[PDB]
Amino acid sequence: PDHAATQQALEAAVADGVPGAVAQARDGRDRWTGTAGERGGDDRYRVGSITKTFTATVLLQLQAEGRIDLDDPVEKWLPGVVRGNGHDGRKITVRQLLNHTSGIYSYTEDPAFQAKVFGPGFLEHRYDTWTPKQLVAVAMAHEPDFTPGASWNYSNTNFVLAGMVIEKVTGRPYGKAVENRIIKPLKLRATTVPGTRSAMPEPSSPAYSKLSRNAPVHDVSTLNPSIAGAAGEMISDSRDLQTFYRALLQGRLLPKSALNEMTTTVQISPEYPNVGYGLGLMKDKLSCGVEVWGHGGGIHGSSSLAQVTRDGGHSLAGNFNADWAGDSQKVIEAEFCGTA
Ligand SMILES: NCCCCCCCCN
Repeated sequence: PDHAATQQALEAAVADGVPGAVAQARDGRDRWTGTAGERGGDDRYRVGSITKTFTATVLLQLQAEGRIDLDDPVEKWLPGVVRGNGHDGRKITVRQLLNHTSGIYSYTEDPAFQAKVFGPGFLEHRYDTWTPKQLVAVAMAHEPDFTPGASWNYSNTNFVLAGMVIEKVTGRPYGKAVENRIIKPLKLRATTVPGTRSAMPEPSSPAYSKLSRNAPVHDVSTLNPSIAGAAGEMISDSRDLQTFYRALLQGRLLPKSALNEMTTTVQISPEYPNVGYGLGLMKDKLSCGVEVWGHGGGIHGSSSLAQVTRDGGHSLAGNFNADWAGDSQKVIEAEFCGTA
């Protein structure tokens, strides 16, 4: 089949300090599985921010069903929720949540939240339950980053709000929509929306973090994923992630107009003009000119990647179980461009 450069890139991650690296890929046809260090090829892992693509897909389906217009103000769906210290849901649309042009303060940057969740306080608070409204409240103490539409900044609050919109439209928790609209129809048997459940399914390797930037390493495998919810709670493997992104870019989950909206991107950096962020989905043009679509994931002890070409024909997904080491871009370049 032929994935030697990608195997090499997994080995480089492990040399950089990742205890165990895994990836799978499928170039046209014929799925390849690779591991380096201490890792299993079918390992399940916390996909972090990749969850956002699932959340966006549901909202695009709901729009296609005529149940919501993504250019609706957030206030229409979540009255009074986005109002704090300059935040104004009357002036922010659901679309602007999904492409991070809302300007809404990212709750994961709140200093008290960071002390509880991202530093050594994690050891005390890792199993605490955070409601979506509690996460939004954390953000609403603060001023927005910018006026709606004026810039771009990645904000986890945007996708917690998006989950809340899904719940308002459907009358059920957003996870049920992900399950019924995506996981079940695509037969994603290794993919779950754990809610507040902290355990990891099998097979899995441990997940490791320094909770810091010398510092000790912690086994962070178990945690209450409500810190992320619709912005990052899902668990999957490297096979299911490919199945999902291939189906998505192939148009199997969305009509043409909806996928077109999803792939309408904002330039997120002047220095990287070919990197764009659409609706819970990113594009990048690699060194060899191949354009990939997908999303990265970060959560405790878990750095995830998932990418596909635009027609969904060539896919890759994988994971590092250290959050302080390993270059995920090297794996992407190796797979799509053969870059050593
Ligand atoms: N410092 C605590 C855990 C870090 C949060 C996720 C980081 C993922 C980066 N790959």
